[PDB]
Amino acid sequence: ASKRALVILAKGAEEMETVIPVDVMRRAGIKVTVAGLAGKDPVQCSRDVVICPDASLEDAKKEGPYDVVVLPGGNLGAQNLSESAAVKEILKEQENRKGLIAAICAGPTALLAHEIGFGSKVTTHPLAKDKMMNGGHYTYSENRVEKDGLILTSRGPGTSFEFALAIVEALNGKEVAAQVKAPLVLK
Amino acid sequence: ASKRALVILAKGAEEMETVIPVDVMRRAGIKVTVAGLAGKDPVQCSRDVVICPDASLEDAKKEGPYDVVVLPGGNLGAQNLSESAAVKEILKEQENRKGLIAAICAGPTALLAHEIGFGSKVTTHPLAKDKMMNGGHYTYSENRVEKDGLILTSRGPGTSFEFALAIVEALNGKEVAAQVKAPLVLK
Ligand SMILES: *[C@@]1(=O)C(=O)[N]C2=[C][C]=C(F)[C]=C21
Ligand SMILES: *[C@@]1(=O)C(=O)[N]C2=[C][C]=C(F)[C]=C21
Ligand SMILES: [Cl-]
Ligand SMILES: [Cl-]
Repeated sequence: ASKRALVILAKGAEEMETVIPVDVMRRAGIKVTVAGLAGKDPVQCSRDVVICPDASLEDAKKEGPYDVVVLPGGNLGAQNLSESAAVKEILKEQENRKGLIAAICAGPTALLAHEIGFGSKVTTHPLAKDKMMNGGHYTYSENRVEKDGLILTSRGPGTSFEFALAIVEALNGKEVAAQVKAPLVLK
Repeated sequence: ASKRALVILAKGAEEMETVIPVDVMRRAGIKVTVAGLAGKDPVQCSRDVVICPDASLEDAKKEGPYDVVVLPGGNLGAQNLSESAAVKEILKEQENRKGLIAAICAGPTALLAHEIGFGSKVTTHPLAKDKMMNGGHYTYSENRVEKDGLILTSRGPGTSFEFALAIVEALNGKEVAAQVKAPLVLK
């Protein structure tokens, strides 16, 4: 059976961090749902790219659970994710069922806000480190991608391919990730 | 005065190759217009990401000329660009005025279709090489980014940051490109 990914898309999301994982996971045969935090309407990303979500988060949640829940970064996107009671519920449920949670750039700060995965080794964008580390509830890493069990984090737009391929490897295995990677012309 | 970029967005465009240059150029202070080939309506990219263009191409052309015209790849996107008389007119005008033209992945095959920049050194996605080289009207390169004068080409999703940063360097200089690059966490 095909794996299923939920990508939570908030106003101010970093569009590169949103699109690269969506595209790469689709390349891997994953069924991806781009879910609008605010509802069904188009979303103005951080650099003004406008993306039309597949569904509202409200609707997508009804089709859960998912093999991965993906949180893009962007400071303002991550803040909106961190402030959301709906996101809290989704992540809590995912963690409780031992499902993968993947977050990039400022995205991992929503894990802090929602008390997810405390004790995990994590990375973030360098500028989000102090926020993520407030309280010392995680151990910090400078690895471009960090996978500690079912908490998978990464650093920025420039680590988005690596992040996406790590998700693919976690869900579909090393060989599928390598097959997906080759046509992309990555260094 | 701020530089201005026209990004031509067709059905079947590769969304990563569209979003990465838009975002990165905006980070560089470039005024970017995401112009819908087909009109003003949202565009279904190659991996089903839906992007809402800033304007129709018809409308954006009225606000020309631009310091760069950018052609994303995606096989089907590039085919739509190659078949467009409106694209032909834009590229011909750009070339005639010694304005930069930038194309990635299968995107450079639209330069062939529209007889642009013959004699230039170019690259493409490896799978688009034979198409681009039909007639021997260009010289082929395996460089991740190739800039031959005012024709700037690149290879794939995984070269999109390098492509975008080369555009930024061409328009705004080396120091701006380096400043834009650092926060991205590129390898
Ligand atoms: C990232 O997307 C984010 O969440 N925070 C941040 C800062 C700088 C940057 F270049 C990207 C990002
Ligand atoms: C690219 O975006 C395109 O235009 N052609 C092609 C083939 C394979 C790939 F992975 C990307 C692209
Ligand atoms: Cl941001
Ligand atoms: Cl394609």
